[PDB]
Amino acid sequence: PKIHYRKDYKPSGFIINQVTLNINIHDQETIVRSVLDMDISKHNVGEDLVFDGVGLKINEISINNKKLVEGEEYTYDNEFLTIFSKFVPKSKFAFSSEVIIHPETNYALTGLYKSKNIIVSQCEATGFRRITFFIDRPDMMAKYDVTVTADKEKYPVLLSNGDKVNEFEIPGGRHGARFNDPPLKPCYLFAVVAGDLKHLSATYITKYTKKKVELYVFSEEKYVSKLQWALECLKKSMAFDEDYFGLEYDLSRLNLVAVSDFNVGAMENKGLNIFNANSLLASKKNSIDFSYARILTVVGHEYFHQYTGNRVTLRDWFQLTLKEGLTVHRENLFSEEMTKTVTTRLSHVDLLRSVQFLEDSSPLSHPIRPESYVSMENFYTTTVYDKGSEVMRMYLTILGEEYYKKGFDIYIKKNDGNTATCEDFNYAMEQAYKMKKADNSANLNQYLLWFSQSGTPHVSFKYNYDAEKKQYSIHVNQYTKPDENQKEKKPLFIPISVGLINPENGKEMISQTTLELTKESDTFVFNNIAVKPIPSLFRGFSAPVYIEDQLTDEERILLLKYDSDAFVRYNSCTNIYMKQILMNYNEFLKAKNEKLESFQLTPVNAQFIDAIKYLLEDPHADAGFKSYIVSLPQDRYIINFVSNLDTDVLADTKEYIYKQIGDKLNDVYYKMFKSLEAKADDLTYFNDESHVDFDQMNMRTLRNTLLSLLSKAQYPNILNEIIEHSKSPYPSNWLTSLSVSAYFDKYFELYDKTYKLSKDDELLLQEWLKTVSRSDRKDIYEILKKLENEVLKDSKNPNDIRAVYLPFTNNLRRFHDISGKGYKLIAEVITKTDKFNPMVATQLCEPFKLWNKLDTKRQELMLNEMNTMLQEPQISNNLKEYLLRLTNK
Ligand SMILES: N[C@H](CCc1ccccc1)P(=O)(O)C[C@@H](Cc1ccccc1)C(=O)O
Ligand SMILES: [Mg+2]
Ligand SMILES: [Mg+2]
Ligand SMILES: [Mg+2]
Ligand SMILES: [Mg+2]
Ligand SMILES: [Zn+2]
Repeated sequence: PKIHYRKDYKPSGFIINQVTLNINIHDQETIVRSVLDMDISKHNVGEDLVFDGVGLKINEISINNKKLVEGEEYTYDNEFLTIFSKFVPKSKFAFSSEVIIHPETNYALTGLYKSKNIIVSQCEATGFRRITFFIDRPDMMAKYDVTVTADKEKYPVLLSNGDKVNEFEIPGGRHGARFNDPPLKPCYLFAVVAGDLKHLSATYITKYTKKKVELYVFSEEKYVSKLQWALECLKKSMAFDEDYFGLEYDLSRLNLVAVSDFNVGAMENKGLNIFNANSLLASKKNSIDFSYARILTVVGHEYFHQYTGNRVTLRDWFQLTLKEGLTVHRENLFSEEMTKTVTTRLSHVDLLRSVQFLEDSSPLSHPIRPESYVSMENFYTTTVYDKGSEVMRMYLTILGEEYYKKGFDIYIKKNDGNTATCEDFNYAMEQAYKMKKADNSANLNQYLLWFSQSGTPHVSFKYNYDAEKKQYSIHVNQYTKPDENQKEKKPLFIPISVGLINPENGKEMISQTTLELTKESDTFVFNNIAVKPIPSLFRGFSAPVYIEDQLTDEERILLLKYDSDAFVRYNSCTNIYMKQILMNYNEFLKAKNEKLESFQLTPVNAQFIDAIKYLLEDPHADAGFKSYIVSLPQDRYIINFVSNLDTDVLADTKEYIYKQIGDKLNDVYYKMFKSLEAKADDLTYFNDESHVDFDQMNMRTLRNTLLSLLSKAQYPNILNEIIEHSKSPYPSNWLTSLSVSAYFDKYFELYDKTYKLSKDDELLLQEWLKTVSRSDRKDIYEILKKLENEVLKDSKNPNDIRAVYLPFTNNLRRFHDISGKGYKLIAEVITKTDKFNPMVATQLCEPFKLWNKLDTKRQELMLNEMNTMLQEPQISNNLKEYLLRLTNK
């Protein structure tokens, strides 16, 4: 089990200049012939030539067309091919090999594998070595000349990177295609696709150079009608990169391909992007609303990788955030501009502060640039991606749009043909920073700590107002808790976007201001402040931090009603909810601990409830924003604020708070649900495949949120609305009708009805499975068994497995059953999945991430299941490393 250390980076003693591949696909095997045109680098010290090569069946290997002999001249251990130094040439040489691989039984979905009737590769991070021998690391840049051959009938469409330069018939019903890709690329960006693929296509003309680019979107025949939105999103992505960044696509064709079996969302293979079908395919009849935003983001993300990942690549895998953080940030800017709704920003923050904050306070805590790994596939994390994105977004906040665009352009121009590190990006931003500050002594050396320091900073505030002086002071403190990565934490460069609200009229008292906190603490003073303001802090969520605003509930209610910034309003609401949750939780817990026969609970603040009503009745307020305010914070956000969290107590706490609010607002909720129907469910453009209205979709989100609240509340005659909702043409509506019926005797009636609606579309079925899995059912364990026996069976499709099990793990009451049966269920699935797909087994561990934050009993139950999993004889390297890290061993 080799540990790879960031500090150990060294260039290779070898060069690979040219790759010539012949991939011959047959019924029971795939034959891969490869010639590597190689050289000795300046860094060479006479070492053995070692190729990565995992699970390859060697037919023959040669050096300069001379066949090598096993044992005497080389050894192979199924992982590494070692050719002894004395047999390696001292100048330019050819290494050739012929290996057998077996895509049909490749269930790990890495390297070359079969997805239904499509042969497809996945090479990032370490999958190319599963196809053929290579020095499988991103700094080994080479040209690629690739020929794919297969049965014409089964595999009429053949795709790889670069220009298709030849097509030819082969005897015995076969055919071939040659693809030459002269520009240098790393091997993780190699891809091949073979299948009976149908397509839509368009032509895009670039903004400045007026180049014609052919756009092709591919899928299985059955689902080709679902490709239209993806095509629109691709065009949008190209336009945005041209409009915001002045960046044009450089190649003559871009292919997007949907496959049914995929470990993640998608993959940015150069000119040949490959997608989880759930992230490319959609129709209004057969997709939930969420699919539309998801496709926009995933197509966007993959397109933006062309510059940030593909043209400027990574020196090494420790630089992963350089492409992932930066590309997520580019996708975020894009989606905000396309959706024109505040919920795009709000949703990313909602994800970061629940999922990523949990990761950063867990034993798995790491910086966005890790210092080490065993399995690189374990580091494609919410921290590297989503905290990386916030670190990338902070540059823009600090610089402003103009100077940010200037620094980004410096980065692209300086690094376009080559590999890069995180320091290269910081360097480019510093050039922009020197220009903005108007002095070349200014630097961003301190900013580099965002790359190296793990843990979430806590930012706290104290205030002072002098009425006589018209002087307002904001004292700010920053603190990161010690963890296993750094004993001593250092102050970070924290941008704090601030406004000051006049509480008398709700108006801005100052111009836009970003406070630059660069020390452990600082005091920021403002003159000519005419009245005591309410501070609007971290506008836009301006730094990835715990915000401790120290405001009263009165001050927070005023910001919630009157502030201009959507995040501060959402956060004020969040903070009001958290104070209430912590109070009522401690009250419930004391009553439990002290075995009380009677006790008191503190009611929900009545003026807060009045503020929610005000906001909901406001015609101008965003429907998506409205759905957040009626929803309590995520369980995974809350757990960061409670030691030894008793999940039953938290469940009782949420239940009380929801009941308190609904007791006052249920009539308002029902009135809104009915009044929103017309615009939310409008069918005017249902048969327009390209017409996508994010406001309307947020209106449905609100209606369905309200319906959920009313069904839990058992509002009079609400089952009538549920039954009518099940007759909606929109899957977001009729699948919601399934989940909300959980509280009524008609649940299995709607189970059968919605299954029949879902069963003939692969992706829709997986959405039905998620809805069943997340259903608030007392018999949920019996239902999951029904799902296993009747639908899931022995599927190895990650979409199916994840859909059956993951949503269930958010069932606070039932997943965390005190018997440990929920934990045993998921561990069994993890262990079973690990035998064929280590990556997905690793994904299925997500529920265990908070194990040491729970009450004593549940802590012991989870740890027991994790120790049981670690004891498994055949455990993967991926799963073993992940669980060892998570359990602090
Ligand atoms: N090149 C990346 C991951 C590829 C990979 C696959 C298997 C093992 C290791 C690495 P991606 O395009 O950033 C994948 C994104 C796709 C994505 C992008 C934007 C929003 C959601 C999903 C993801 O799922 O995390
Ligand atoms: Mg094999
Ligand atoms: Mg344009
Ligand atoms: Mg998003
Ligand atoms: Mg299937
Ligand atoms: Zn990416």
